[PDB]
Formats: sequence, structure tokens, C-alpha cells
Amino acid sequence: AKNIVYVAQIKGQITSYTYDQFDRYITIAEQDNAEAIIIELDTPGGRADAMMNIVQRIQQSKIPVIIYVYPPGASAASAGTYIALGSHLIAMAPGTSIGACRPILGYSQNGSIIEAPPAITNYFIAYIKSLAQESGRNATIAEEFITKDLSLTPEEALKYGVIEVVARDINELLKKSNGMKTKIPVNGRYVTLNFTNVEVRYLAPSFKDKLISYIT
Amino acid sequence: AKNIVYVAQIKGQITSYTYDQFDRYITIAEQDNAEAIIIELDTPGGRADAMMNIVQRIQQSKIPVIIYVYPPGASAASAGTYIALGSHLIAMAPGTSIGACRPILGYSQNGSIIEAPPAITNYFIAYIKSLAQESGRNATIAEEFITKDLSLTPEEALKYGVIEVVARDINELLKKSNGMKTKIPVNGRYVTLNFTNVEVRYLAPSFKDKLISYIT
Repeated sequence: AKNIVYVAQIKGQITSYTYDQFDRYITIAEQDNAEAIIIELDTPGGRADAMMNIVQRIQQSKIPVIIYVYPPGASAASAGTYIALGSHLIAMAPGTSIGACRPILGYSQNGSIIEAPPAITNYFIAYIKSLAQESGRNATIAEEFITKDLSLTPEEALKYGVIEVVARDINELLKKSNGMKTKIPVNGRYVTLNFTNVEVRYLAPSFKDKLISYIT
Repeated sequence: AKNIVYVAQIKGQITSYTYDQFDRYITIAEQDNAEAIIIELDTPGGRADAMMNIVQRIQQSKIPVIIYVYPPGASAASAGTYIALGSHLIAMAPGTSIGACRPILGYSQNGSIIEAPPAITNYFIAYIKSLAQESGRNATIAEEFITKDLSLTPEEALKYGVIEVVARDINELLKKSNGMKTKIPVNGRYVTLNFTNVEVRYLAPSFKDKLISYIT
């Protein structure tokens, strides 16, 4: 396991395409046999099924996946919260948000907003509790992301034990995450993070990415 | 020449100690035979002689020295402007400042501020013009840092040709600086910047640094 961290960005709505991005990035770092991949996340939500695919990809990752809510002013909201909860380590930049996972179903008329039945609401509730329980995070706050449309500032998040590192940039993330233990196992093994002599590689989107980012 | 960029921070007043830091960092990257060293600068000024020492160290560096005014809200003011002007490439983060190089000599009574005679003012004027001319930067704006106590926002700076890259973070600096040519030579040779496959190493202050940073 090389001491080499990868960094990549994921921004915008979560789609089937977002899964392709997460998969592509996690693989490159997997191939190369990395220490970790940091994914800078900024999402107002998106598709449930793509989200659940991403959470699985991350849960099944051979290297630890750090979800970093970044840059300042980003949010990991609705679907992006689960991605974050499903991860080996969450960091948040100052000025960012996590939560606000109230499920709506769509839009009714000229001006309205349709609330989801309790049946499917109870699924996501229980889905989020489990991600939270699984990782050793605040299952009780997690649920509130849904039940009380609850959002969190980074300082709250870390105090409630919802996230682990608050960091201004990738250098400070790497400093404050050194000798941290992943909140979930990696291919069967808990991993203890070692960013002492670490070299960082930054991955860029593709031209296809930017195009879909334009359209969507 | 390895494709490996170093990153280090320099913050606070410029002293004899600041020179030791600049020298230490530039050497490590020199030893290792780097592509470049990025120095994140945040200074309200300091000692003239330490500044002139630093400018020389940078001018005489075997690898390109990128001065990055960073983090947002930092400033490269009075002495820090010359360090920046003396460099192979200046970048500025959004929300930062450059200039305000009016030389004062000290403080007079209970409440006052002593202006410097024209004799020594004309030296710094001509010193700054030359750094600016030498590098292919706005000699005419540079002088104004002194004559009209002139400060610049990053967008101004880059439009006046005072700096070269505006960048939110080290990843964006590295993106936007790719295939840029140093504004001054490196050990006799102009260098053209190549951050394609580049691995980043981050250098931390020492415990001695932090102590002097406390006292001063």
C-alpha cells in the first residue's frame, strides 16, 4: 500500500453519470494501490438509485474513501449525505453544510411540492440510521436529516460525531487525518491512516464530465 | 527534473527567521530535484534586510519558486510584495491583497507615525521597479505600491499584469500554471512549467517555527 493519496472532485446533481465518476476515480487509486482517495463533494442531492450504487461502490472499495465537503459554501445535501455517511471518513470545509435529507416525490401543479408517503420515508430513515450505526456515527442525528429536515454547520457536525475532520484545505485534511482509523473496514480490514510522507495526485474531470455537467 | 511540486507556508512578520524558513524549504525541493516549490505567503510586511535576503535566495534558486498569496484573506503587503515580485510566478487566492509598500520609519510619540525621507524612499522605488522590470511585470503599478500606498485585489493584479495565476487552491494553481513560463530564469535557464502528472508534497512548519511565531 503506497503512501500516495488521490484527490478528485464531484459536483452537482447525483445521476447515473455521477456513479461512473466515483467508480472511475476510485478504480485509478485502487489500481495504483493507494493509501486513500479524497473526494471533494458538492451536491444539492440527486437520484436515489445512483446514490445507493455509489454507497455500495464506496463500501466495497479496496482503499479508504474520504468524503470531503468542499469548497467552502459546498453542501452534501439529501443524496450527498448518504454518500458521506457511507464513507470511511468525512471532512467538511468551513462554510459548508451536511444533511437536509427530507424526501420529496416531485412537484404538483403551478406552485407546490409533494411530500412522500410514510412507507418510503421509513425506508430512507432506516437506511440512514444503518449507515450511521455501521460507521460509528450519530444515528440519532442522522435520522433527523430526514425527520426534521435537519442541516448541520461543520462544527456542529463534528461535535455531534456526525463527521471526523474539519479542514480548510487538502493539506490540513491530510494533517488532521493522520493516524485516524477508518470508520468502516476496507476490504475486510480496518485501516489506520498514514499521511506522513504522502504524495498527492490530483485527478481532473474529463471533457465528457463537463458536457453532462452543462446539460444537467 | 522530477515532476514533483513542493508546497510550504510562510505566515506573519518577515524576520531573519523567515529567511531560514524560505531557505530550508527551497533547499529540500532543490535537493530532491523538484519541478517547482509553491510557497503560500501571508505577510503584513517585516524587516527590509531579511526581505532582500529572501529575494536573493529566490532569484538564485535552482528550481522555480511560485509565490501564492494564500489562504483567502491573506495579504502580501510591504515586504511581502517584493518577495512576490522577485519570484518566478505569483498567484493570488480570491480575497487576498498585494502591495501597500509605503515605507515608514517607526513611531514618534504617544500617537503618530513617521514617514521616511525621500532619499531612502527613492531606493525602494527603484528597487521595486527593477524587480518588476526584471520579471516582466507592471513596473509602473509596482512603483505605485510605494508612491500611492497602493494595494490590489487579485483580479486587478492579474489584469495590470502584476501577477500571473488567480487560483482557489493548490489543485487550481497547478491546473492554471501548467505550461506557463517562469517570469525570471532558473539557474540560467527559463523554465516552462509542467504539472501534468505531478505529485505534490506538503511541508509542515517545525516546532521551533511555531514558537518564534508565538513570540513575534
